[PDB]
Amino acid sequence: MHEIGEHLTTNTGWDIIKNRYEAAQAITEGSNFMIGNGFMGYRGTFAEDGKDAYAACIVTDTWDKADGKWEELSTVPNALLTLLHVDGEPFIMSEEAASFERTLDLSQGVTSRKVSQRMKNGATITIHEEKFASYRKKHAVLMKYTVESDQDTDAVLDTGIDYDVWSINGDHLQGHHYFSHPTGDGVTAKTVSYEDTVTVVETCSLDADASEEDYQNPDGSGRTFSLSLEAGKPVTLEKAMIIYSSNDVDNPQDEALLEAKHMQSYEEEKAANRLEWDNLWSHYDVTIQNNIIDQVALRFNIYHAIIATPVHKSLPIGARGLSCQAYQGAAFWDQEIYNMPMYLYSNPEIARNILKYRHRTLDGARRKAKRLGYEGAYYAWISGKTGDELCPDFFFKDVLSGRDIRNHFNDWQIHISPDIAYAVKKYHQVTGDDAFIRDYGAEMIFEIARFLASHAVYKPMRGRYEFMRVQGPDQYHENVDNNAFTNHQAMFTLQAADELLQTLDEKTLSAVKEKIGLSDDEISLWRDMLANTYVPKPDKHGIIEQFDGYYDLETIIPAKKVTERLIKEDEYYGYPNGVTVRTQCIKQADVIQLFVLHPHLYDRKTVELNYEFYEPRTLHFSSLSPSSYAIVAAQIDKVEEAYRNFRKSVMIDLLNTNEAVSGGTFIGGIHTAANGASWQMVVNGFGGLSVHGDDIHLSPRLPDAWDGYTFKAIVKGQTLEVDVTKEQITITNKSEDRKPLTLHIFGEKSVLDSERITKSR
Amino acid sequence: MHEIGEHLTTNTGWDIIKNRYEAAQAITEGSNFMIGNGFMGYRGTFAEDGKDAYAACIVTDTWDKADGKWEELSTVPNALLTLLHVDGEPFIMSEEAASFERTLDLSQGVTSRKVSQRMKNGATITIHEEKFASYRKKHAVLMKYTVESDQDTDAVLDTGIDYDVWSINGDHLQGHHYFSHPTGDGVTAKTVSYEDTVTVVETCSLDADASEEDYQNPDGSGRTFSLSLEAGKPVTLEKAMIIYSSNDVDNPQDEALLEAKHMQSYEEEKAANRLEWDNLWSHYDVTIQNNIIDQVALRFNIYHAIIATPVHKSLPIGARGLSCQAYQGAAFWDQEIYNMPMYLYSNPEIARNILKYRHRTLDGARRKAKRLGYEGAYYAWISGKTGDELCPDFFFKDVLSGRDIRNHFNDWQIHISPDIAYAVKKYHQVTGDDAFIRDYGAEMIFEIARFLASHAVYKPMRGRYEFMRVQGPDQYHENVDNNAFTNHQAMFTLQAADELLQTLDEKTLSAVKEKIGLSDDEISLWRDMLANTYVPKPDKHGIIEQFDGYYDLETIIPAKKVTERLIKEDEYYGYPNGVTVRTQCIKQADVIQLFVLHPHLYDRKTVELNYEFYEPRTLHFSSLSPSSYAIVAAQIDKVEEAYRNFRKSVMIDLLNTNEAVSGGTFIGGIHTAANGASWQMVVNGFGGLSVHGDDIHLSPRLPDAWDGYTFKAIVKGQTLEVDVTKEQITITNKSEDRKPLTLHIFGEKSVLDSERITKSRL
Ligand SMILES: OC[C@H]1CNC[C@@H](O)[C@@H]1O
Ligand SMILES: [Ca+2]
Ligand SMILES: [Ca+2]
Repeated sequence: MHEIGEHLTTNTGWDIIKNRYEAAQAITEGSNFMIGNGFMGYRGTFAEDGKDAYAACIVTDTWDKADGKWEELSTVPNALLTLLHVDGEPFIMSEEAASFERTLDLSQGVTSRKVSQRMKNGATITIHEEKFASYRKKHAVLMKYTVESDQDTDAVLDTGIDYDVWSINGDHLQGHHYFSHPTGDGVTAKTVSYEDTVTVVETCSLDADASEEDYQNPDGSGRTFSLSLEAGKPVTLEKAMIIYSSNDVDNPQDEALLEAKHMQSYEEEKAANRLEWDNLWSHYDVTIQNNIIDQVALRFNIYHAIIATPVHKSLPIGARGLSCQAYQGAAFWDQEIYNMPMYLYSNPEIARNILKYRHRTLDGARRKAKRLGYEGAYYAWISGKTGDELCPDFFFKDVLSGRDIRNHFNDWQIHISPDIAYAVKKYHQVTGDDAFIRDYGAEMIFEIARFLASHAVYKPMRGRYEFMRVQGPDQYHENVDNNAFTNHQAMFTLQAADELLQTLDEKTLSAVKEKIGLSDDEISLWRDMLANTYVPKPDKHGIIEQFDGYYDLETIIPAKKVTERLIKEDEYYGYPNGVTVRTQCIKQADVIQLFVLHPHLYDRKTVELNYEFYEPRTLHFSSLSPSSYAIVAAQIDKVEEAYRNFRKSVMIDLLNTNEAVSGGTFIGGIHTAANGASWQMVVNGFGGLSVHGDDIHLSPRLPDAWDGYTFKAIVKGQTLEVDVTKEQITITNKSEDRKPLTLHIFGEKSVLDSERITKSR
Repeated sequence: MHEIGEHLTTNTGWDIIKNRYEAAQAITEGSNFMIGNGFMGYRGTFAEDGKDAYAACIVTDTWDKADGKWEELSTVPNALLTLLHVDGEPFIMSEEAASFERTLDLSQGVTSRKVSQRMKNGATITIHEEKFASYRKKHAVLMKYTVESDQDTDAVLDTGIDYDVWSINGDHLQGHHYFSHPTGDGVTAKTVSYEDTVTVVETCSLDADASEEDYQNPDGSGRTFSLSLEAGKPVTLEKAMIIYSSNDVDNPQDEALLEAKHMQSYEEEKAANRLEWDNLWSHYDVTIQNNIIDQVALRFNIYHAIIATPVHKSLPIGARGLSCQAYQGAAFWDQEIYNMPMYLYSNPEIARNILKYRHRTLDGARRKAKRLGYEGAYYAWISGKTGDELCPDFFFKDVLSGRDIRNHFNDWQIHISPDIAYAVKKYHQVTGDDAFIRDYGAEMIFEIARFLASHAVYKPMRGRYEFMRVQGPDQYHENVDNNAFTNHQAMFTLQAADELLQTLDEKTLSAVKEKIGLSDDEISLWRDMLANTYVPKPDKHGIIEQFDGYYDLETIIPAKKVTERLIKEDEYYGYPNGVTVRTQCIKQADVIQLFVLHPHLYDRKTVELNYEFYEPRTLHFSSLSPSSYAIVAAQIDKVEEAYRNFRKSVMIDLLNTNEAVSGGTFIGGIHTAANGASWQMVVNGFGGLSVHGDDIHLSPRLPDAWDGYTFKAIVKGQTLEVDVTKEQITITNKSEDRKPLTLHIFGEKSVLDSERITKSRL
């Protein structure tokens, strides 16, 4: 079957196809149809596109703060620009093109166009274009471009490097220096802020006879190939674009030239990329039985998560990946809570490396905490190269007055720290990797524990500790006390810290305590807090108050009615005076997020009552929200409702359902957290996969829209394949060598000794 | 020496005279020339004026919250409305009238108008009118209205009760019930929120022969008096307006009738009122020698504070007094900090009664604290009858969008509470009234310390207590930590509590400890706070940081430059996103306010450096501001600057230098804190009067604009008269039973003991 939406289809469940051109959606399409490989993102634009169509190659570890405010990745010269003129007429996409198809091939990250258009001289031109960012050679993105006419004609093919590229917050590169080489052009420039060196090398190759002349100017370089096309005789241009910076290698210019020198042909490079992708999908593919739309959407999200994940160096997964510069190519809490689970269970070394990135940027967290008068590690809200805070104090404008507003993402949204500590401990429970904990995880958890202890306030008349003046996952509400989510996360951290102290061997403990100056007095403080911290809990109707006083704010159900108070659509809705501030309308899961992370902590009736309470109060105006509600709905017998949220989360980018711009800030691009959560929705949500103590849990649910699903999950080195249909679950232990496991299925103990177990439901 | 400013003069230094009618200044003229007596305020309007001219009579203890949001005093039917017609033509002030003067006579709280205008039929009519609110008979305001023609002519005088009165936040009275009685009309109504009964009675007397005809409509009642005026023969109308509510007496309609019955003529009632005023002025007058402008401004200010102060019942001094409904007829911190000092030193029973008001409303402070998750006494920001918070969460609007903004005046501005414990202790030190402390004060101070201990946070890794997320006297900065003023006030309270714990008799201490459930755990928390609370102190430059991180906000000097960033003039300047928020611009005294309250705490050089640092960062956009800078400047050798601030301060109402309106809320009216502060600038400021333990201090300074000043202050029961001239200070003990006193003068020496000493001021 094939109809996904708009004018979008899939033929194989591995491909997304868009069969009408619409200039207005350029941007959503450049994001949705992009390619990349963790090193770069190349937007899915056409060969003749420049800044006006939002062409961009975003490159990791090119951070730059040219405008004095926003530190973000650089967009680099585009070595693939290719314009076609036919008898002096430019070939420009018409919404009435005789014939247009665009395809993203998820199985191998190859993005393509096939288009035919009648020119003014009467010739019909067909262009076949395809591009991929090599997963084998991370520094290379490659193009094959084929033009054919149905009529003998004069044409000009103009190809080169465009320096005049889209950059959201200023040009990041200056002092461009042209150079040539045996197969094409080069340019080397330096970054504006830190004067890092960036080189882009173009290779060029044309399989037809032509009059070629070069040109160089301040805006780009390239060459013009003058041809007569013969009717029905195709001409093919192959290109490679290669990027290196001094943050990658000592000599980027030469290393880029050396890369060019050893480049194979397009087809050979594509073959090797495909091998890489075969291996990627054998780790990550999740099958949904008999629902090809949902199968492709899931794969579209997973693919985006993959190409956004750096694996070549210790780098963050950006909250908009490498799709554009939005969100600064930087790690948010999204990285651990939304993007890490798929890796954790499917390829744990990547999860381990996510956390090693956080160990490596601990000094940045230490500087932020110190600068704000705390101790320990207060991780950055927005974390780039070093872990120093990239989130400005002034993220948004009040679009009514034109004045900056001050939001506290960067200094009151403290849960980022114990979120990380939570992820360390999960990584440990899932994998059994004690070494990670000894060499890295204990130091992190101890420093995060120390931070919590320096933030908390002790209230002597109440005899308890509290967490005042924070911002929780529901972004809209700032300056709240005892956010339930935050207090729970803080307690989890302290409990983990105490376990480690009582559980590590004395030589590890001594080395760690010594490294960070951990004293007996700090440890007593922690254990006093363990026993005496206020933690919001279910009240008499079973409801956990989201923060102190939340119950006193205006009830608005359905939440969305609050939009009637807006004066401009692009207002920021939250602090300090947005329409939601004095209301119980929340942006996204908050109390519900707590159950996603601690699914065994509250009984199912409590979860259910909180879901019923909070969901109608929830705007879902963050891409992170629907997946979190889906995961919880699935496990409290709200399976169809979970499915509808699944649908909302998986289509966020494909069907273009969010806003691009808010409070004068651009917030669009590919939704990486959602991309990552697509997997969790199937595996932890419907499947109900969790690891509690050394207990493994499954509670498979199934929406009516699907006949089944099947996924892989690795626990403690054992690879389990879980197959779920309407009447049964089967768990099979692949694993070169099996150890036995005890599983809890719908709460009942069952031993997976042997290879396989089947149970009804 | 005539000229104050606008078109304002004084003739004797006891009167304010305005000689141009200015319709556009209605709000200001009506406040400035009001009358009152602490039970009501009656705005300085003309007898023909109504709602459109902002006529109003504001009556204490008639609180009402008709709009669901603002609990304010009622304006009540106006029993003085009087329109004149002359051969059918109504008499209406024209800005261009043959001649006009209005006069407020401060010696006896009598406001008046004289006006002539030529009418269409060629007659020139002159109206002399005058009113006072009786200080002998607090429920009565009286009018004498005289009319004369230079030409025989028919006329009609229409007088009665206007129901259709100015109210800021909706109609507060309903169910108006018309009645008649021998000497005129009556109307009884009920209040909307609490259904208290309010009656107004009108008495009326005309000394000419006239044909009289009553009317009653749903907007009011009255009578026309048809007359035939003779050239040069005046006709006089006398009225009394009498008001009682069910909050004053069980039977207000009967009690109003009874007062009507025993009302003497206007002249008799005026003589009795003059007598009370003789007595008031002999308690409060402060002389300024050879500067009649400053002399009259001073008196204008003290007159306003006196009439704003209820002395008939345990009620608050409002922050706009009874001049209009603005600020709710209610006690702010202004009451203790700005209005009490004159009473403390001139008539301490009023100072005692102010504190008894705070004691009486302890339960409201206890409800507020409990409502917000605290313990003890969190006194209301805006306090009315019971002590419950009357300040809304949404006080102001963002005028750029029309939406409400939330300001935390009501639940982060915590200093109100230690301000009151401050005031209890100062009252104790000045009077020696140990009984007050035993029966009222100790309980208050204890509850306020218990509040502060529930507010404080302990920071275990810093090993100290802090006061987080407050708002200081500088209203513009909200959500600040460790406001200096606040933490110093909190320490002062904890210290007064610990002194009581250590010095009251066992019996009194047990009764108080038991009444409030004061445990020993609480008491060691207080002592632990005293040794371990963070208190911002002078830094290496001598500067005390206003609140944590204040030094990191934008420097703008002079502060007023910030106003260039305004999009509208009437935007609220402060929190959440006003022009001052991220700047060091402050609304009023804050660190400087601390020196005002604790003038012996830090040395002179520290005070000086803080003055120089903070003054140019200060907008002075609060009427509280200049008096506090005056008082400090005076005493660190900035006497002429002190005197400029004195001038800004005493002219605030007279010269109408402030706004009326800000962020969609009406904040105009008479500036009662400034009124009170006028006294302190002279006495505490130039005079340097303070009490430090058992030490009486004086440091008299003299600005160039004055040849001298003279004032009285009472300290530990002894009435001292202090005369200041260029070269000497004369102190005479005017007590009926003299007892000897120490006295430091410029930090030295003297034991008074004897009727009169003269020291060199050199
Ligand atoms: O006048 C009463 C209040 C007005 N706002 C600033 C406060 O300092 C003051 O008490
Ligand atoms: Ca819903
Ligand atoms: Ca100044």
